[PDB]
Amino acid sequence: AKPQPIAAANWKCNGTTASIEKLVQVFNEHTISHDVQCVVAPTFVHIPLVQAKLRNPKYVISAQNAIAKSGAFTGEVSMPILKDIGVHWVILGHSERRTYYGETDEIVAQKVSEACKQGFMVIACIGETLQQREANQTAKVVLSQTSAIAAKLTKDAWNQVVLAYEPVWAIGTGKVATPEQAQEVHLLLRKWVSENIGTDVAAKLRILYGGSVNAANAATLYAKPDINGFLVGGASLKPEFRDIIDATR
Repeated sequence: AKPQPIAAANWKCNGTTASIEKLVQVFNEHTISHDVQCVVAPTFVHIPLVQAKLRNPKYVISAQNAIAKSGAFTGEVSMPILKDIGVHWVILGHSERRTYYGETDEIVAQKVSEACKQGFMVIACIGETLQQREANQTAKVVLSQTSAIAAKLTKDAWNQVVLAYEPVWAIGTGKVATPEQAQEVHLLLRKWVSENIGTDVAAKLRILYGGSVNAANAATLYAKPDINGFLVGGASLKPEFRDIIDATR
């Protein structure tokens, strides 16, 4: 009944040629025997290296960010440029970009809309801060983030969308959400999608959890009915990513 799971490696701003070659070999030698979409998101400058070395058939390569259009945007990489180089997945609205790099709900929504129009699969990130959770604002926050994205999408565009719920207080902190905490948010997100977008859209939508996922906590998170896989930061730089993938069996 669950849709196809996703196991996504957000390498963030990390890697050398040598370390990437070693880790890609690890990923290649791990034979995956179930239906799962694996994703690796290296830094922009490492995309060609990963494209040349990654051969595991369960994997696609994703960018960690993009802007919508080419032009006079020194330092940025656009969606047409990624498409031309063969990258058709992108992570958008990651908490680090919302916090450090000026990505408001509306800016994220515009990027997601443009990526969908350009044929990308999009991992769109949402999630509340510790302060918002303590103020009992978790649902209002994640639904505001999601509805801002939804307002710029047609119903058919949702076939390209994957949501990643990452409580900000769980990102890199060693304080993973409990299975109950994660499931509660995934449930309310799917209910909103069901009632506002469509029951069919909601049944097919992948909602991933991220924030301190590791190989030992992944299977119990995946056992929850509304969790469809993981967006993985620190543990995706390590060979234990193999067991995180296999925790989606």
